[PDB]
Amino acid sequence: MKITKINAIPLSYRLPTVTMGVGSTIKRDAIIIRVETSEGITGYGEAHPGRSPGAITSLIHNTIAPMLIGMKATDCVGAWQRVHRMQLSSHGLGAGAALAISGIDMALWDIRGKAANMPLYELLGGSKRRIPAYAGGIALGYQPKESLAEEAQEYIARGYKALKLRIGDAARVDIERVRHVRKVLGDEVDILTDANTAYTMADARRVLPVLAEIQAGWLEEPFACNDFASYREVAKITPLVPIAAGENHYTRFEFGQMLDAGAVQVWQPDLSKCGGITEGIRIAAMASAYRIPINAHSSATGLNHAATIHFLAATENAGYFEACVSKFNPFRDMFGTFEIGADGCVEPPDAPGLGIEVDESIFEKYPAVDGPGYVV
Amino acid sequence: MKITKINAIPLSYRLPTVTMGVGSTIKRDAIIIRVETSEGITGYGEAHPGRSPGAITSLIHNTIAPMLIGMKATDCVGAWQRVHRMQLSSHGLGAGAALAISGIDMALWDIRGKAANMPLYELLGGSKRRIPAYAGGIALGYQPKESLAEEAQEYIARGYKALKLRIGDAARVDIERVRHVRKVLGDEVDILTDANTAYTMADARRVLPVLAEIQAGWLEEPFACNDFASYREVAKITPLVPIAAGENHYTRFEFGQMLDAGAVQVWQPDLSKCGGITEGIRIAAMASAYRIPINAHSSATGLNHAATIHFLAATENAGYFEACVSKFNPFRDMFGTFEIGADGCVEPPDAPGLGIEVDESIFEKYPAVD
Amino acid sequence: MKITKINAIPLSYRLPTVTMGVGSTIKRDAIIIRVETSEGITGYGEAHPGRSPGAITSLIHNTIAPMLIGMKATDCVGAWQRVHRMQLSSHGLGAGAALAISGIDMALWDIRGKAANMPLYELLGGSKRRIPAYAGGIALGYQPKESLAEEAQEYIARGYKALKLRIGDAARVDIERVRHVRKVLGDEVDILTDANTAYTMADARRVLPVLAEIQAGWLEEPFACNDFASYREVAKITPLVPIAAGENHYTRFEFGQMLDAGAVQVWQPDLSKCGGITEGIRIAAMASAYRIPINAHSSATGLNHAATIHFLAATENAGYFEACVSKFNPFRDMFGTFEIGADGCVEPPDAPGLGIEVDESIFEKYPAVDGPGYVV
Amino acid sequence: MKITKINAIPLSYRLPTVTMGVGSTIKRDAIIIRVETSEGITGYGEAHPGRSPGAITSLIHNTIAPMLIGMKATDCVGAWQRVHRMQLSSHGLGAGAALAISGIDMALWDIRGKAANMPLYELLGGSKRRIPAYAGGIALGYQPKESLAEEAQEYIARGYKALKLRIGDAARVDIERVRHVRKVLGDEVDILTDANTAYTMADARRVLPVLAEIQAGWLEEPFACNDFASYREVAKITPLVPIAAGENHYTRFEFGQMLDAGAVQVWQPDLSKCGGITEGIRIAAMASAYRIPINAHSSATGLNHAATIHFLAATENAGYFEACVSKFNPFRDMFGTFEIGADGCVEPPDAPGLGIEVDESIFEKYPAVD
Ligand SMILES: [Mg+2]
Ligand SMILES: [Mg+2]
Ligand SMILES: [Mg+2]
Ligand SMILES: [Mg+2]
Repeated sequence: MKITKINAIPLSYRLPTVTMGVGSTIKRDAIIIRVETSEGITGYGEAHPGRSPGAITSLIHNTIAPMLIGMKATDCVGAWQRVHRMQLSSHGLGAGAALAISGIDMALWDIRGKAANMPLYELLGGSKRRIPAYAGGIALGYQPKESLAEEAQEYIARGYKALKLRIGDAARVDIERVRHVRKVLGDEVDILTDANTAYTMADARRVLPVLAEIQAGWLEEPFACNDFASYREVAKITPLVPIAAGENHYTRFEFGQMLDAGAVQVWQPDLSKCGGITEGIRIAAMASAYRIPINAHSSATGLNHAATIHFLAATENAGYFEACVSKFNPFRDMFGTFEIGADGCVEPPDAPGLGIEVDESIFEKYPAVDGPGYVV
Repeated sequence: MKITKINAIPLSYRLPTVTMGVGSTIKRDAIIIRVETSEGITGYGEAHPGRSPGAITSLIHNTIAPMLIGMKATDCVGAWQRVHRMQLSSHGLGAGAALAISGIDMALWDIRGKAANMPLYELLGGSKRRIPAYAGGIALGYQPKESLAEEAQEYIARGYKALKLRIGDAARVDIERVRHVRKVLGDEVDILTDANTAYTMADARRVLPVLAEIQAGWLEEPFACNDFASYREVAKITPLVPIAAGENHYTRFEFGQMLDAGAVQVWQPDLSKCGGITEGIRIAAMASAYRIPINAHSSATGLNHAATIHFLAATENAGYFEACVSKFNPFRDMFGTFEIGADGCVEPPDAPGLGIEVDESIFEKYPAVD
Repeated sequence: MKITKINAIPLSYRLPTVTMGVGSTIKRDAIIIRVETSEGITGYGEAHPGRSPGAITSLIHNTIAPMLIGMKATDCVGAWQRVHRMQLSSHGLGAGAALAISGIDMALWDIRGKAANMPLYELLGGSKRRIPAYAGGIALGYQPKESLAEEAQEYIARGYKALKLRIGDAARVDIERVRHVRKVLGDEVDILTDANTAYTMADARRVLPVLAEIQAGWLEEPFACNDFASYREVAKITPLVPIAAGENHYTRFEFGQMLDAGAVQVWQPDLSKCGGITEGIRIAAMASAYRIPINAHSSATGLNHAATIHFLAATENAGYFEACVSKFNPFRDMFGTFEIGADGCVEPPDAPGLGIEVDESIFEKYPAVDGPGYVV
Repeated sequence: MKITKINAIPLSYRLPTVTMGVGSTIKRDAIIIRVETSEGITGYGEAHPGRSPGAITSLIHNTIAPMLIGMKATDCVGAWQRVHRMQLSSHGLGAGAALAISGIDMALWDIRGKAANMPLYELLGGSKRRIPAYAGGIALGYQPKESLAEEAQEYIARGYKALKLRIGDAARVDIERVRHVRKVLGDEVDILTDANTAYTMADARRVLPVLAEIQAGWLEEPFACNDFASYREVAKITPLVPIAAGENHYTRFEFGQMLDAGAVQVWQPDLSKCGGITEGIRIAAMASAYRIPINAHSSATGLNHAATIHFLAATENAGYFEACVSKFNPFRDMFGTFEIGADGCVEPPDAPGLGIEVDESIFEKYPAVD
C-alpha cells in the first residue's frame, strides 16, 4: 500500500467575537489534509493554519508531499523521519513543517486504522474509556465578571466538572474575574486559566498568589513560546499551581528542553501542531516517566477532536480533553459531531481509523479567505 | 516616511554538484524583498527560502506585509515587534516568520541608511575597517583528500588565511581529509570545520580528538538545531576546539537558550534567518558581554553579503565573514560582485544604506522554480 | 567628519534638603560634555560627577579626550573600544572612566542624530511613543508618614500612575511609611521603593514581607553595588517583589555578572554612568533575551533626560522613565524642560539628535563649587 | 594623635621601551601620599595613578582628604569605612577611589608602626623571614626567544629561582618563546607567565596546553578584569596550570566574587590598588581558608615594595614577592634601594613602620607630566 496523492485543502469561516490574550477573533481558519493510497483507502487529517494558511498549503504542495509520494502508507515513523531531516533539522521552515507533517501523520494513522480494521484507540493499544473534559475552545473570554460567571454556570449545567477561564488582559480585572467565578461555582469545579502569552513577570507575581488562593488547576501559557527565562522564573512564585504549556511547541526536542528546565509540569501538545500522533506518543511517553500529565490542546475541526480523544484513550498519563464549547464554531460539528456525558467525560468513536466520515461537499460551504484572523 | 509596498521576489538557478552533510545541491534559491516608501526611497533585503520559497513568499504577501503597511519606515524595532507578537510568540509559523522578517528588516535598514545619507556601518556606529574572511559557502565539499587539498591551496593563493572544510559523511573518511589538509597547508592556516547537522555522538567522540590534534578553529553544527542533549554532551569531549552554531537558530530567545546551556561558544547568526539586522545586533550584544565571537553565516545574494560585512564592521565582537567561493553561484555577483584582499580581509561598501544598486531587469534572468 | 575638541564643563548648585539612604543632599553637581567636529556640528552629553567632579573633568582633559581626537565622529563603537582597552580592561580608573565615556558617547550620538537629520529614537530604530514614568529624582525622602503621603498625592494629581518612595533609614519607620502610602493612595498606584544601599540583610527580612503585603513594584538598591552575597540572599525572601539595581553599575560586563547570578530581575542603567547610549543598547539587548525590563536611572540634567526618553522609545524591553520631580533642581529645566501627560507617560523631543538646544551662557549661572555634596 | 594633613604628590619619569600586552611603555608615573599627624609623626604611602595621575590627585585633595581630617590616625578600619560608604558603595568613582585609599591606608600603617615602635611585619603579627621572589616588573618583554633567554639566565645568576615571562602578543610567537626558556633554564626554575589582559579564548586553548607541557607556575591575567565569562571557561582547559589574577581587582568584594566563581586559584592583590594594607589583610585571610596563595603585585616605588614584603612576612598564605628588575626604574631605588639574596629571597626592613626614610628633595628630580 503506497501513497499516491497528498492534498491540503484550506477552509475558513467569518463570524459576525471573543477576546483572548492573542487578541480578538474575527475569522476561523482550518487546513484539512487528504492522503490517498494505492489500494483505494483514503485518510483525513488536520494541519494548523499557523496564522497564514496559504504558507502551509504551499509547503505541503511544493516540498513535503513530493518527498512522501511512493512511500508505504503505514510507515508513518519513516515518513516523519524524512520531514525531520529535510525540514526540521536544517535550513527549513522549522515550526511550519511540524504543522504540515502533523496533519499528514494524522491522515496516515487514519489510513492505518482503516487498513487494520481497528479504531485508533485499539491501534495504539488502549481501550474505549471515559476521558475527562473541560470547557475550552474560543469561549469564556474577556467580559464583565457576572456575565463570565453565567457562561461558566451554563457549562456545569451541561455536565462539565472543569472549565478554562481566559485571563491576561489586565492583572486587576482578571484577579477580580477569577475570584468571582470561584465564588459562584464553589470549590468542586476544576477552574483552569489561560493567559495566552500575554502576561509579563510583574503581572505573574500579582496573579499567581490569587490563583493559589482560588486553587486553580494550572496557569496555561503566561508568556511567549520562546520566553525561556520567564518560564523558569514563575516556577519560583508558588508550588501550589503548576505552569502549563505546549500549544505553541513542536517536536519532542522542544518538549525535552522544557523537561530538563523543570519549570513546566503540565504539557499540552496539539496533535495538529506538535508533529502528529506519532510525535504525540513520543512526547507523552517522555512525560509518562516523569509523571507529567498530558492535557492535549485541541484545534478547530472534529477530525482533530477525534484524533485527540483516541490518543488520550490510549495514553496512560492522559489528563483532560479540551472541548470546544463556542456557539460559533462550525468546524467542530462539521461532519459527525464527541458529546459530553453526565460524568464530565468524553468517548472515542467506535469505528475504524478516526471514526469520522468525511463528505467533501462541505468544503464548498467554507471557502478560503485571504485576510487576517486576529485583531489586537 | 511611511511603508507603502512590500514585495517578495523569488529567484532560482539550476546547476548542471557539491555534496554536504544535508545532501546534494542541484538548485539554489533566493528571495529578494523590495520595500517601497511614501517618499520614493526603496529598500532591498534577502529572506532565506527555507527549502520552500513559495511558502515564505506566501507568508510575506498574505500576512506579514498587511501588518506592516502604514508604519513609519524607520521604526524597525516596532516593525519587528508586530511580527513578534503576531507570528513569533503565539500560534504562528515560528521559524518561517523569522526568515520573512529578516529580509524586510534588512530592507528597512537599507531605507534608513539612504535617508540618513550614511552607509550601514556608519549607521550602526562603526567605521570602515578590514574584516577577516574564510573560504566557505557551497565549497570544499566531499571529495578525495588530495583534490580537497588542491582546492584549499588555491584559496590561500588568492589571499585567505582561513577556510572551512565540509565534514560529516563518514567519520573515517573525514578524519583522513582533515589531517591531510593540515600537513599540506601547515599550521598557519585557521582550519574550520562544518558537519552540517550530520554527526551522531558516536562519530563526535571519534572525530573531536583529531580536530584537537590538528587544532581546528571550531566544529560547526555537528547536530540538528533542536538536538539540545547532544550539544551539551560534546562540550565534555574536548575544551581545545569550541562548538559553533547559529545558521538554524532564530531570534535572541533561541540564542539566549544556548547561552545558559554554555555548550556553544561560537555564535553564527545569519542575518537572512535570525530576524534581520535588528535581531542581529541584539544577538551579538548578548554574546559581547560573554565574550562569544560572532562569525556570521552568509546566505545567497550579494545583498546579504553587503549587510553582513556592514554589520561585522560595527559589531564589537565580530570574528570572521563567511565568503562564498563556489563559482557556480550567480547570486553573489548578481549586482556588482565584496573582494578579498591580500591581507585575507574584506571591506564594507562606502555608499548610503547597504551600498548596493539593484537593477530589477536581472530578476528575469533567474525565474522561480517549484 | 573628525573630532576636533572634547571639553568637560563642571557645574554645581547649592540649595538652602532631602534625606535618602546615601545621606542628606546639600549640593547638586553636573558635568556637561561638549564635542566639536571638523564639519561644524556640535554635540552635547552629560557625565556623572561621581561625588568628585574635579576627577572626571581631569580624566577627560588629560587622558580620554586625547585618545579620541582625530577619530571619525560617527564611530562611537570604535571610540568606546579605545576607552575599553586603555582604561576599563587594565590598570585604569575603572568605574570613573565609564562615567567619562558615558557623556562623550552621549554627545557623539547627539552629533550622529544631527548629521543624519534624525531624532535619536529614529536613529536607534524606534518611534515617537508614550513611555510610562514614575515620580523619582531627589524627592519623596525621609519625613513624617502623613507629610510623605501628601507629597505622593501631589504627584498623582500631576498625572503620575507610579512613584518611588525613599526607604532605608530604619526598618520600623519605613515599614510604617510604606503602609500608610498604600492606605491613602489605594492599590492602583505602582509604588516603587529605593533603599539607596542602606539596608543590611537583617533589615531586608523584616521589610520585604511588608513590601509583598503592599505589593511594591520593586526594591531598588538595598545594598552596596559590590555586595554580591547579600544580593543573592534577598532573592530567597520573597518572589512577589523583584530586586532592582544598576544605578551604580558600569559596562555590560558588570550587568552580565548580575545576569548569571540571577538575583536582580529589574535593571536600571544610568546612561550618564554605564557607558553611554552605545553601552545602554548592549545592556538592554542582553536583558531583552532574558525578558528583564530596563527602567533607566536618570541623572541631573535635561540632556540626560532627553537621551533616556529617546533610548526607552527605541528599546523594546523598556519599562519606566525616572522623572525628577524635586522643586529645587535647576538642571532639569535648564534649557528646554519633558512633560508628563494625563496617561502617565512622557515623549521624546521631535528634533535632530537629543532635541535639546544648548545655550552656553547658562553655565555661568551655575559655577563649580569644590565642596562635598552629601551629609551623613 | 589625629590626622592633620593629607597630600598627594605626583611623580613621573620619561624613558628614552618594553612592550607588554597592554601596550608600550614611554613614561612611568607614581603618586606618593604624605599623611601628617598632630603629634609630628608623618606617614608615607603609594597610590596607583590609574593611567591618569591628575584624577586620583584631584580625588584625594577635593574629596577623600576632607572626609578624613580630624580622625584618629590609628583608626584605619574606620578610615576605610568612611571611604567605603562615601565612595565605594554608592555613587562614587568606584575603582579609582580604591587606588586613592590604598596609599592613604598605607601611610596610616606607616604612622602606626612608628607610634608603636614596631616594624610593620611585627605590627601585623609576623616575624622577619625570607620571602621567595620572582623577576618581574617591566622586564622580560616581547623580543626574540634567544635574547629573552639571555635576560632569563642573568636573573638566575643573580639568585632568582623564579621569573615571569611576558606573553600575549601572538599565540605562535609566545609558545615559541616559552618552550625555548624551559629548555635553556631546565626544569628547576619556576616559570610564571603574564598575558596582561591580551588573550582571547581561541588563543588560550592553543597556549594553555603548552604551558602545561612546560609546567608553568601560573597564567596571569589572560583577560580583562571584568571579563567574567572567559575566566570561567579557561579553568576547563587544563587543571595543571592555575589562573592568576588580582592587579586590576579592588576591594574584598571583587575578590569574594572570584572566590565563588572558583576559576582563579592564585590571587595577586596590589596594596597600592586593592584598598591598602587593611584590605590586603582581609583579601588574604579569605584566601587563607581556601588555601589560595597570595602572590602580591608590586607597584612603582620602593615604598610599595617595602609595604608588600612587610605584608607577606606576616601573611600566612604568602607566595612570591614580585621583584622589579627592569633597570630603567628610579622609583624602586628612590630612597635606599629590597635586595635579593643567593637563596632567591628577600627581607623586610627592621625599622619602625615601613622602614623607609623619605627625603622630599628627591620629588623635584621627578616632576609631574600630563
Ligand atoms: Mg491555549
Ligand atoms: Mg554552515
Ligand atoms: Mg536610585
Ligand atoms: Mg602583571
